[PDB]
Amino acid sequence: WVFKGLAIIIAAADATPKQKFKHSFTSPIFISLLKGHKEEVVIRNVNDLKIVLQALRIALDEKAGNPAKIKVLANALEKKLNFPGTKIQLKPVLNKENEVEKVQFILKWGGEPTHSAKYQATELGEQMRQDFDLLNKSILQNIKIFSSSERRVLHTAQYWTRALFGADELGSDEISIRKDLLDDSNAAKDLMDKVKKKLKPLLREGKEAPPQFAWPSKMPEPYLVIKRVVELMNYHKKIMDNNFAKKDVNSMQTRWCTSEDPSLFKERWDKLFKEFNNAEKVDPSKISELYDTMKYDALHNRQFLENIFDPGRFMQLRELYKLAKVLFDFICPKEYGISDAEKLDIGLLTSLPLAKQILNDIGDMKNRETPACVAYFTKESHIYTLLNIIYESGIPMRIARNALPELDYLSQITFELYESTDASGQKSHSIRLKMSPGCHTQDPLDVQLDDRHYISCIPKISLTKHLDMDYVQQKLRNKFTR
Ligand SMILES: O=P(O)(O)O[C@@H]1[C@@H](OP(=O)(O)O)[C@H](OP(=O)(O)OP(=O)(O)O)[C@@H](OP(=O)(O)O)[C@H](OP(=O)(O)OP(=O)(O)O)[C@@H]1OP(=O)(O)O
Ligand SMILES: NCCC[C@H](N)C(=O)O
Ligand SMILES: [Zn+2]
Repeated sequence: WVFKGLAIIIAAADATPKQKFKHSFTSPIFISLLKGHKEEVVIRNVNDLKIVLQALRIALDEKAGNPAKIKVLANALEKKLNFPGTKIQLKPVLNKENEVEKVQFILKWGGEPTHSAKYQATELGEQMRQDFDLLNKSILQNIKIFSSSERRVLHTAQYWTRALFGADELGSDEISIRKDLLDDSNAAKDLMDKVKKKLKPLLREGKEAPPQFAWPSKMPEPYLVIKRVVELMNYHKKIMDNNFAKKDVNSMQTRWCTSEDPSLFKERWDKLFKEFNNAEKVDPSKISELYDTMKYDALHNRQFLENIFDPGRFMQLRELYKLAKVLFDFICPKEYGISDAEKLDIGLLTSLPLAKQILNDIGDMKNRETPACVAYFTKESHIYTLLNIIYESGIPMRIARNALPELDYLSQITFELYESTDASGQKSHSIRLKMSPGCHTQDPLDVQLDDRHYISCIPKISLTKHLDMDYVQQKLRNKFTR
């Protein structure tokens, strides 16, 4: 076998925690924000956000909704609309006459690439440049690059491209944005809500029997884990307030940087403490937010994390990190489906266009005369969903899904093509699928980092051996029907 092509899907590099407030309103002033649209509307322009802020202040005075919940939205928008990455999503709910009866107001902020992202992307670009210059130098001449429109994703694509070609500047003709392929799609959101509601009793209610729900034996039931996290969160809230109120906070870390100062720290945790103070109220969506900030602070605000939660790897803190990782490893992946059928549909509804694109590119690479590579830089969601398509296709795998490592920043899915032009002109092809969990550490509270705050990438692990190409395409294309 000899290498012919590579189709590699790459997730975004290190980024700031993603946070969101979501509330639904039916009052006309909130419906008018859609401006007649009956599909999801995204607002990013800062001036449009200032207009919405004014609308929220009107809504508050008019009591066009829960005033307390409108206040938090308005105050959060006012503070964050001047920060890159802040956007508003308006999801209309249509009645039986295709009339908007309700709109979901989602305020999102964060998710920006950190200063560390460039190291992870550059590391990957240099390693792959090395790899290609040892397999076939001609591969560098046939690179095709796609990217999501999300800022953290394109940031990753740009530094990877610079490292791969060894270049400073870069033209817009080299990276092609494909929103249809690599951005999130609300196509599966109708079915992901069915899943989200099925998870709430598991985490809140004292006893709810799950069918086909992976969970480690050494851990108690999920609702107990939630109750202990709430206890740990309420515990750390009191420590943090006591330390802010009493001690000099500006001396709890010898060096502060952009996005790494105690005021932003308190803002993030104040939100999470509010959302993790009642086990019977915990939203499964907020487990990922809790774990994302915990990764961020242990990675970018390590010293302050120690000192502001010091009562006087702290044991109550290590316990909190360990329990949060369990919830993120066995609850968050199942927002993309609990049962195999759910993981399959949701996986298809989300990433079918990308999946077809990969197979077609793989199909083209067989027929080429020159070796090539196609890199897809994608939002986090497509990696989860695409792996589910791989397993639920019936393709023989080398490792089971439950055994797969936790997906982290810059995790990759790889489709390696090898051609068999031997046996006369008869040309056969084998495809081997590999993945990497990205830049991950299993001991975030114990690793010692320098000013780069940079986690190295984990080498790839093989999901399959060399499989007949025509076989691997049929098993995938058989599931595209439903
Ligand atoms: O208006 P919505 O229906 O679009 O959104 C509501 C819905 O959220 P979700 O569907 O998961 O997105 C409720 O979930 P759910 O399980 O009851 O599902 P259903 O209500 O049957 O649809 C949720 O109640 P819970 O999960 O805590 O029990 C409620 O939270 P909270 O603020 O405490 O308000 P109240 O519960 O005190 O009224 C939400 O109100 P918003 O603030 O407007 O978002
Ligand atoms: N129509 C459902 C898929 C469309 C996708 N949410 C998009 O706007 O790209
Ligand atoms: Zn940092």
